[PDB]
Amino acid sequence: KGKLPPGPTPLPFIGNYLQLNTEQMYNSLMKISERYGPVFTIHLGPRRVVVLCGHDAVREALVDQAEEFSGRGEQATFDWVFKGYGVVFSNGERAKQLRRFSIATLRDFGVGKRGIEERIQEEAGFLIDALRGTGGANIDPTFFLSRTVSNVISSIVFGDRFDYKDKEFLSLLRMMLGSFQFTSTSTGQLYEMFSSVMKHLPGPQQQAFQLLQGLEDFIAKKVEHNQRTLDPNSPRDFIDSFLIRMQEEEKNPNTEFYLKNLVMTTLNLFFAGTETVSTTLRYGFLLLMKHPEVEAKVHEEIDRVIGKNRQPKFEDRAKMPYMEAVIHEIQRFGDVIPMGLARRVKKDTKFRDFFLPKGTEVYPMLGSVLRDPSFFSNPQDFNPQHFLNEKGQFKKSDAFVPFSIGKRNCFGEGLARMELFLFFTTVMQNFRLKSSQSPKDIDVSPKHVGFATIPRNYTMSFLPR
Ligand code: HEM
Ligand SMILES: CCOc1ccc(NC(C)=O)cc1
Repeated sequence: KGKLPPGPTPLPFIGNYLQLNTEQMYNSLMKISERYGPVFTIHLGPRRVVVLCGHDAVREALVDQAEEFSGRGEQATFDWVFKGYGVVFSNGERAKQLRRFSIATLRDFGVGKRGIEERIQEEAGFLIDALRGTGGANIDPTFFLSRTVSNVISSIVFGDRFDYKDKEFLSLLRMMLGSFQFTSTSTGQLYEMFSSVMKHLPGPQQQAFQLLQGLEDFIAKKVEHNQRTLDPNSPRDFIDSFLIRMQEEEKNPNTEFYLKNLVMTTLNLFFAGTETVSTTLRYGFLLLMKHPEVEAKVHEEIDRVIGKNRQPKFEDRAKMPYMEAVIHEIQRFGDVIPMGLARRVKKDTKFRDFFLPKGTEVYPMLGSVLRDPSFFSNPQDFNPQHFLNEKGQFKKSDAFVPFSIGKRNCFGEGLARMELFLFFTTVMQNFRLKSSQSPKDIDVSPKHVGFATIPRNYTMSFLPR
């Protein structure tokens, strides 16, 4: 045919807005999928987007045609601050340069290595201490968990951890959580469509912008302090590395290594390295209270493989298939980034006898892969067995795509995996969880779904084992 994928008919400017619910974007698009197939075109206001549903559609595009689908599309709320600068929301040579440098700098600062392992273990101990200080009292885990995750990437980017009592530290975390939650609301989803008007209008979007601006002002501040203390022979952190790279590139008029990219790349890492893991942890713990028998089984393995005295280390995962299945199932159930992060085609693309013009936006529906009925027996349930064979051994899935796949996939994946393993395991080793509520009545359905999947507010207690 050589045509754009089929889809419902758009109206000028508003696009397919009347055919969609902004409170439930994922459900809206999946419903439209039922009629037009797993590869269809939608109009998010003025934005023309090809939607890829289910495993085969997403993998075929994003891996089998990796280079063709490896452009970055928009996220309107985040583009408000980044403006195409920094590593995440950027394109071509910019994205290429920053991605290469960031991957390399994270390694030099210990990621994938012993150095960051020791850093995560130290921070996990500070979490345990904090959770003991609650004295088994009913509490909101939110910022306890976010504090601990954040201090890991903070270590890499700013040179050291924040004090848990730093009021500015909690301030930044509130900005992150707030901006994130916004993008998952119906207004955040409306904004994805009508940002041309809405960025200039009053509303909840303006407050979202203010939190993002806060985060920007704080990085800009940390950079200035690093510049006026810089030893160009001994970098303390990501910032100093980037500042040093900037010096070496000072006579290259076409460099990507300028101040704005430094500020934005550093914001990307601080944000990405905090909020997704945090959210996964919070959702994980509530999932576990809803399924206390899963927790029982987690406990059996921890006590057997690790025992009571030593701290979990990363290699313990090799001997711990049940824990590996549990964390996999949390990432699968939680589905933190349900519609991925928008890609776009780099040049004129043929895909499944559709034609996709250059610059075409693409929604890889990661949530529809994580729930694909061809890969999971009961996609709607929480069930570690999804990731286990008959002998109780860990079973990988091609449908396991929470970090996405292809050329612009998550490069924090390894860090994220190390953190989820060590934080989950050290908490579970030290505490049993208690809900303020009866396991029968715990609501594990999402509070919001949009750009992210946000779980419902809850309190709990950590009782010593
Ligand atoms: C459970 C935790 C995490 C999840 C579920 C997650 C998910 C994702 C997803 C879905 C993308 C979009 C990739 C694509 O376009 O296909 C992404 C990109 C990205 N993530 Fe993660 N992430 C997690 C943790 C992290 C961490 C810890 C970092 C810290 C460095 C990080 C940094 C990034 C960056 C810099 C990108 C953009 C890469 C690019 O555009 O080339 N993420 N992540
Ligand atoms: C889709 C990848 O996950 C992310 C990555 C970055 C961000 N936010 C910022 C400000 O970088 C939010 C979510």
